[PDB]
Amino acid sequence: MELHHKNDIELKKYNIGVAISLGNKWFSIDNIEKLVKWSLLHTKEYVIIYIADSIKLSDSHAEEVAIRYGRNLFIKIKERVSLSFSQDEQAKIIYATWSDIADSKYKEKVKYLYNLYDKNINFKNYIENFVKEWVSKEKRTFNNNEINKFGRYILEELPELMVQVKARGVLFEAFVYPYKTRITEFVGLLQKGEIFPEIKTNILDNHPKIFLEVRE
Repeated sequence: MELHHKNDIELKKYNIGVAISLGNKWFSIDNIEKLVKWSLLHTKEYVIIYIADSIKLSDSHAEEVAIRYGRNLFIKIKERVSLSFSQDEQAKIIYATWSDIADSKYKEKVKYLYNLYDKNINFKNYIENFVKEWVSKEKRTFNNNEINKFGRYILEELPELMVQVKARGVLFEAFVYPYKTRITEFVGLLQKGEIFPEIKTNILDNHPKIFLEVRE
């Protein structure tokens, strides 16, 4: 389990976030645990564990995920960690729920995306196509009202992937993830302003989240 400048991680200049995709088959407890091992070694100081995407007891879909499943996932993770790591390692690990991340400043960026999603048909159309591709991987089908529902849900997590955000007071500049996805490619074009440049102009600050590709 090693990372795919190069010298910045081996200079341990960044705090590392472990972005978990709930329900993704790769994110077993063992792989999560190995991602936490790697991050504790290479981090500046803290390791942040959080729920990244999710591909009605709340008006927020990420908040809904957090309370239906993210809680019990975090509990299993804490159990495993308390057996696999020493006391001094565990004090470096922060469990960040959706609420910890989606403070007032964060929600402003989401609402900007929501606004763009309704007023700008090309953004809506492009976001909608994202969902339609993910559906086609499945043996399930979805209607256009569902496809459009799930596109809004991406916008809710889109700022955390692009911008450096605090959680429980802690800015984490980098996050580990085992593979490139259509999402990480899109975020890279956004950050560079190569696609939908009004997004960069509005909700980015040239403090881009560093994506570290770490897998076995």
